[PDB]
Amino acid sequence: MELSSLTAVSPVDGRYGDKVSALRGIFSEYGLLKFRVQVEVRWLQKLAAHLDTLVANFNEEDAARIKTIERTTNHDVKAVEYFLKEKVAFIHFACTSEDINNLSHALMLKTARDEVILPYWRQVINAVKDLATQYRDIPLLSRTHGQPATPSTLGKEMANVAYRMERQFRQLNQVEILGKINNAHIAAYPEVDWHQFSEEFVTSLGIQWNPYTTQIEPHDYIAELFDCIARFNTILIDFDRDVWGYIALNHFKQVNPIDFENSEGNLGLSNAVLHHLANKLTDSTVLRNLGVGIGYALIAYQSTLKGVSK
Amino acid sequence: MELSSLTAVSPVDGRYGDKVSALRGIFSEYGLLKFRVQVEVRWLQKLAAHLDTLVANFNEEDAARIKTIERTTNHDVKAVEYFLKEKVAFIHFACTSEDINNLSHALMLKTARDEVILPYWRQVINAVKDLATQYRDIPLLSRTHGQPATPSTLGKEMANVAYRMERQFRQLNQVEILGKINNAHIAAYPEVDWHQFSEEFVTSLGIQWNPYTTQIEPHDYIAELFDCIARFNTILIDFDRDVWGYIALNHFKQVNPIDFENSEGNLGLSNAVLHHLANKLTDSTVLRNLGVGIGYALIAYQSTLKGVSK
Amino acid sequence: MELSSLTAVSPVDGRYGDKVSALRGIFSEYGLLKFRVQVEVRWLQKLAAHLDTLVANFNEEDAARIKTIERTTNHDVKAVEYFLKEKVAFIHFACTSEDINNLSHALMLKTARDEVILPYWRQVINAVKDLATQYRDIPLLSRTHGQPATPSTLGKEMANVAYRMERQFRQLNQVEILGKINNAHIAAYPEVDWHQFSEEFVTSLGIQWNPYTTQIEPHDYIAELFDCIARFNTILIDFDRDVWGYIALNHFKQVNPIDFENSEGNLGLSNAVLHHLANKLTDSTVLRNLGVGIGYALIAYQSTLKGVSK
Amino acid sequence: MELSSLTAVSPVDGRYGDKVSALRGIFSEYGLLKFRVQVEVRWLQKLAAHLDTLVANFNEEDAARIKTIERTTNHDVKAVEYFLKEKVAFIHFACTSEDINNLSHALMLKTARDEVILPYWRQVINAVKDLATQYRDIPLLSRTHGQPATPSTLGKEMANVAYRMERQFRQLNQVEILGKINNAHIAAYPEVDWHQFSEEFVTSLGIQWNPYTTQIEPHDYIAELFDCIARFNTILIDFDRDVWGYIALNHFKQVNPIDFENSEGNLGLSNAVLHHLANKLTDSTVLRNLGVGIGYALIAYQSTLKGVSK
Repeated sequence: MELSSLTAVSPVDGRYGDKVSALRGIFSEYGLLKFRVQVEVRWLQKLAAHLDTLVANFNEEDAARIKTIERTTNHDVKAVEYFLKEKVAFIHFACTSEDINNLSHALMLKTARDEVILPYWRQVINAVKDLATQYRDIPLLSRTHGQPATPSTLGKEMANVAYRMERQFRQLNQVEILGKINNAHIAAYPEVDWHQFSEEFVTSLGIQWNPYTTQIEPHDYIAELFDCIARFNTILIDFDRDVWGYIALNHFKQVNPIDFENSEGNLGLSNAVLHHLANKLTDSTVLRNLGVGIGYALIAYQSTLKGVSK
Repeated sequence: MELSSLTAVSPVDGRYGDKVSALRGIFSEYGLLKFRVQVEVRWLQKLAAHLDTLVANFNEEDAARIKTIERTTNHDVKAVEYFLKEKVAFIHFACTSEDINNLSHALMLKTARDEVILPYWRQVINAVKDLATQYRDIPLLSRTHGQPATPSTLGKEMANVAYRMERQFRQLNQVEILGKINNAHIAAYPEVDWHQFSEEFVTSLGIQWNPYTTQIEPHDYIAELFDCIARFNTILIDFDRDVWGYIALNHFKQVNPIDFENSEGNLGLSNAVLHHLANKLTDSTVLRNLGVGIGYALIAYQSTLKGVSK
Repeated sequence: MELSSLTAVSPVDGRYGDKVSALRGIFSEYGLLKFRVQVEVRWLQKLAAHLDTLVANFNEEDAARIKTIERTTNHDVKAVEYFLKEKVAFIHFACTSEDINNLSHALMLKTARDEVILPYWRQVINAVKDLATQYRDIPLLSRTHGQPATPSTLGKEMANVAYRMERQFRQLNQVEILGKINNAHIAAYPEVDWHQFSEEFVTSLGIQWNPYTTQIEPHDYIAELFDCIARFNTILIDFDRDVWGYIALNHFKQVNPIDFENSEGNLGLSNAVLHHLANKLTDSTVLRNLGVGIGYALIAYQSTLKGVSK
Repeated sequence: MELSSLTAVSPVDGRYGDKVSALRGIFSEYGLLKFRVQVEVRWLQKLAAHLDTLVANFNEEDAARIKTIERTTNHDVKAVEYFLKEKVAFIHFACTSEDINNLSHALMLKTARDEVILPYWRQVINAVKDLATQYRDIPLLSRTHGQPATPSTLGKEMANVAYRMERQFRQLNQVEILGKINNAHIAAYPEVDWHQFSEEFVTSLGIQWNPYTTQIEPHDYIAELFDCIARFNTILIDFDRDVWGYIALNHFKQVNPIDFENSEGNLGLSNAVLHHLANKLTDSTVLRNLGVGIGYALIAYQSTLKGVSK
C-alpha cells in the first residue's frame, strides 16, 4: 500500500524504476510542470527588453508547492499564476499564456527525442553493428541440403537491421516540432518588433518557428514521432526474433534468450500505447501519458542492450 | 529523479497513485510475489495430512528480502525456494512448483475480479441508474421541429447503458478461472488420495477445478476477462459521450464536463493495453503488466463516479 | 477495370472468391437485403392470425430490383416498402419496421455463427485432434542435452490447442443473440395477445427473446461474438506457429510450410478488422463490413485445413 | 453465390465497386501480376544494349493465362517464366528475378501514391479550403454567455484542418520508395557498365536508386507510407466530426450528415487495416492486401467529397 519500485503497479516505475529514471524529469506530474514554468518563465526574461535562477533551482519541492497551492483557488486553471507570482519577492506582473503552453509540449517532446530516445537508438544501432561484424561468415537457414529458398550470413542480415534502424534514426529527428506566437498589456513595450521577439523566443527554446501563418499548432507531430519510434521499435522486435531464434538453433549442441523475449515483450507494449496515443483525436489525458509508451521502449532497449553481452 | 506520485512516469502510480492504490497489493513486483508464496505455502499446509502465520504477516519487507536474496544464487529461478527455506527456523522441506505457479496467476486475477473490478462496476452501474431515474422526462435529440430520426428521454436511454453494463457484469464473473494439479518425494505421503488433496486444494483457493484432463491451463481466460472489461469499458465511454454531450447542449442557457473526458481518456488507454495483452501469444512480461490496463479503468471509473455529483 | 476474382481488390472476393463463397448469401449488399425482407416478410405471415413464396424465391434479381427501385424515391429510407408493396399483385398493407430491423441483424449473425463459423471451427478442431494423435511420441524442444526448461510430446501439446479451441467453441454459441418487440394500425387485430405474437415471432426466427424490458437491444453481442472468434483465431495462429516451426526443425534432415504462414497472415487480418468493428461505438458502415473480418478467418481456416494433408 | 457488386462480401468491391475501381489495376490478383511482368519485361528491353508491346497490351486475358498456365507446373514458383517464354513467338531467354520482384512492389506502391492517394487528398484539401472560406465569420462553441473556454470562427478552424492535411500531403510524397540491383549468364553482355545499366534501370521506372550498399530493401517504406495516410485519415475523421457536429447544432432551427458519418466509418477501417499491415513483420499475404486499407480511404474520401455539396 506504500509506493515504491516494489509496490508500483506499472513496471516503468516499478521493476525498471531506474535507468528509465530519466523520464521522471519530463513526463511525470513534475516533468510537465517543470517544463511549463520554464518557457512561461524564459519569456519573462522578456524584461531584458528593458537571471535563470528558478528555471534551474526547481524540484519536487516547488512542484509540491504548486500542487498544494492549487486545490484551494476558485478558478481551477491559472494555479501556476499564483506560484510564479509568489516567488516574486517585481513589476514583472504580466502572465500571458496558451501558445506558451504549446511551446511547453514541444520542448518536452524535443528533449525526450534528443536526450533519451536518440542516445538509446544509437546504443542499439551500435550493438547491432558489432553483433553483425562478429557473426560475419556464420551461415543461416535455407534448408541444410535438398532445399534452399534463400541462403545468407547471420551478420550481413544483421547489417540490414542496423541499416533499417539508421533510416528510422534519420526519420525521427527530421520530424518537425513547430511553434509560434500570435494583451492590452504588452503596450508597456512600444519599442520591440514583436514578430522577432517571438521568432527569437521560440527559436531560443530550440523550437522551429512560426508562420505560414500562426494558427495551427496541429500539435500532432506526436503522431509523426510516435509512428516513427514504433517503426523503429518493430525493426528491433524483428532483431529480437533473430537472436532468440538463432540461439534457438545454437541449442542443437550444448546463454539465456531471456532479454530478447523481454525486449520483445515491452516493445509490443510501447507500440500498443504509443500507437494508441498517436491515433487519439487540450489533450490532458493524452498529455499525461506521453511518457508511458516511451517508458516501455527504454526497457526494451536496456534489455536488448543487455542480451548482446552474450 | 527520486520516485513518488509527483515524479512517477505512468499516471496509475503518479497522479492516481492512490485509490488505484488497491492494485499495489496484487500486480506490483510485491503483489505477484505475495501471491506466489501464498499458494506455494497454503499447500505446505499439506503437512496437515499428518498456522497461516507468514501468508498473512508478509509485506514489502519480505518481498525486499526475496529480492536481495535473489541476484546472488547461481540458478536464477527457485530464489523463492531459499526464502521460504530461510523462514524455516521443519522437515517441511518439500518444494514442488509449476502447476502451483498457475494457481498463483489464477488467484491474483480472481482477486482483482472479485474485490476491485466488480465493486467498481457496481458503483458505476448504480450511479448510472440514478442519473437515469432523475433525468426521466428530460427529452433529447431528434431535430427540434421539421426533422425526427428518433425521439426518446435522456434517462430511458441511460437505463439501457445501465442494462448493457449489467450484462457485462454477469459476463465477467462467469469467466471461468481454472486450475489443476498433475515427485519421487510425495511418497512420504502413502495415506492420501492425491486427486482430492489436489481437488480440495485448488478449490480451497476458490479456484475452479481440475480435469477433463490436467494438461491445458490454456491460461488465457485472460483474453476472456479482458475482452470483457473492455466490452464494459466501451459501454462506459459511450455513457461518457452522453453526459459530455448533453452538457454540451445544456450549455445553450447559462458544470465542468471534465471527468467525462478523462474517464474517456483513461478507458481508451485501458482498452489499448488490455487488448494488447489479451492478444499476445511463462508470459513474464505480459504477467508483469496485468495491472496496468486495469489500473487505467479504475481511473476512468473514479472519474466517471466523480462527474455525476453534478 | 471489369470486376471478377482476377480484378477484385480484397482477397475474400478475389483470390478466395469461392468456398468463402458462402458469405455472399449473408454479408453482401444482397445478403443483408435478403435478410431484412425475410423477417419483415415472415412477420406479415402475421396475416395467419386470420405461403413462404418470395422469402425463398429471392435472388440478385430482386436485390437489383430493390436497388433500381431505390435512388428514385423522395424519402431515402423505406425503399423496401415499395418493393414488397410491388410484389403485392392484398389488404396486407401494414409495413411496421425498426425492432424488425434488429431481428434482421441478429438472424444474419445467427446464421453466420451456426452455419459457417462453427462448421469451420469443428473441421479445424478435428484436424488438430488427428495431427496430435499421430504426433504422439514425437518429442520436442527443451535443449538437446545440457539444458531443459520443459520437455513434452508434439501431439500432447497439440491436444491442448484442440482443447483450447473447444472452449472457444463452447464460448461462441453461448453468446446470446437477443430480440424483442415493443401502430394505430394493429387495432385491425383485436384478437391476439401481442406479447406472444411477439414472443412467438422472435422465437420462430430462432432468436432468443424479449423482455427484462424491451428497450435495449444494446446490439453489441457483436463485440461478444467477435472477441470470441478472435480468441479462437489467436489459438489457431498459435497452432500455425507450431507446425511451421516444427517443420522448421524437420528441415534438419532432407513439405511447404506455406499455408501455415497464410493462415497466420489472414487470421491477423480477421482479428484486425473484427476487433476494429467490435470496438466501434444505425451502424450501417459497421453493418456493411460484418463479413469482412469473418471472410478473413475462413481463408485462414481453409488454409490451415489445407496444410495438414502433409 | 454469383460474384458482383451486389453479392460481393467487402464493400470496396461491392457497394463501392466503382470509382474505387482504379485499385483494380494495381492491387488485385491482376494488378500485382500486371506490375510484376512489366519490370521483369522492361528490363529485357535490356536487349537494347545490342517495343513496349505487351507491357501495354496486357489484361485479365493474360492474367487468366498466367493463372491457368500455373497450377500445372512442378516447381510452384517461376510460373511467370513460362508465360513470358510463351509470348516469345527470341534469344531473349534470360529470366533473372528477385530484386526485380522488389521493384514491382515499389512501383505499385509508387503508382498508388502518385496517381490515386494524392489526387484524392488534393480534392479533399481543396473542398476543405472552400468550406472554410465560406464559413468565415460563422462563430462557434465557447458557451453562449457566462462561459468561454475558447471562441473562434468555423472557417478559420477549418483552415487549420486544410493546413494539417497539407503537411501530411508533403509528408506522403517525401516517403522514399527505394530500389537497387546486385548470373553466369549476363556474361553475354561484356560491353555494359552493369552499375549504370542498373541505376539507369531502377530510375527509368521512376524508383529512387541504389546503394549505400545494395542489400537492404528493408522494404517497409510501407509502414512509412501507411503511418502517413493514417495520419491524414485521422485529420479527415477530425474534419468529419466537425461538420457532423456543426450540422448537429444547425439542427436548432429547421441536410443529411450521412456521408460524414460514412467517411468516418470507412476511415477507421482503412486505418485499422493499414495500421495492421504496417506493423506486421516474401510478405505475400501482406502483399495481397495492400489495397484493402487503401480501398477504404477512397470510400471515405468520395464520401467526404460527397457531403460538402450541402
